[PDB]
Amino acid sequence: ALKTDQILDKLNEKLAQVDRSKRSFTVILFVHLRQEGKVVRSVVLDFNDLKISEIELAVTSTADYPAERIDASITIDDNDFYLVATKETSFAALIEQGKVDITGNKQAFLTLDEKFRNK
Ligand SMILES: CCCCCCCCCCCCCCCC(=O)O
Repeated sequence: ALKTDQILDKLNEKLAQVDRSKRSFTVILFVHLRQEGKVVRSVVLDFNDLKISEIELAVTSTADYPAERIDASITIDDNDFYLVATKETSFAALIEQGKVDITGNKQAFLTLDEKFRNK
């Protein structure tokens, strides 16, 4: 039971609205969601297939997403992910505040900030 569960439907709605004909932002981002300091759920934001999917807890890579495929990963509090997803804060703001850990290409999350703004 994550706070993030409350916004997944709306995110899926936005994904469904994305134009399929001209794809340009196609990163794979791993998201490790924390509660009380521990990772309790992991999901992939797959901008190639335009889907969010739950993956094995805290895993580094999977059959579908081997290491060489993953563009970036973030470890982030459940509530903070919810705040970004509801446009109340941004990944850049969380980085400024030292609230998240990012590996791989950090600019993928900053570009996601920009692309999510008007969606
Ligand atoms: C902050 C979490 C957001 C999770 C992503 C779900 C919201 C959908 C936003 C779609 C933005 C990506 C648009 C890509 C279009 C393109 O390929 O040019």
